[PDB]
Amino acid sequence: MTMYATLEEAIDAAREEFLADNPGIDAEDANVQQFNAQKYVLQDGDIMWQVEFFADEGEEGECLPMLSGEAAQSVFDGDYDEIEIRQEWQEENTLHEWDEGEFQLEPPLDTEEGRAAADEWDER
Repeated sequence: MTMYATLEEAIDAAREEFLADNPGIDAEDANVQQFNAQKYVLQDGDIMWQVEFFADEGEEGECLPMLSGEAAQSVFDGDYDEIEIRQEWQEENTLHEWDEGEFQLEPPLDTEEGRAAADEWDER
């Protein structure tokens, strides 16, 4: 539940913020091969999402594991086709569209809405 600006944004921001804390951790020093992304928001979809990386391909990120290897590392570098990954981006960790109470769905929209302490829908 770390909302960024947009789908196109978070990928560039995640690589950027990481380097912002420690420059050179890309293929220069660490083998950061991973593509991790997750986003939880209510029905409106609020086009944003979270992106994460780790430095050993095959480890675990708290997101949707898509790419692993030098291609995911180039994602850390910033050399990636967002037009490719976004247009075939998987709704697996993308957000959920509720109903008007007509259908029963998972716990609250994100987690600040209680998390297993409420049943919030989107009636609109």
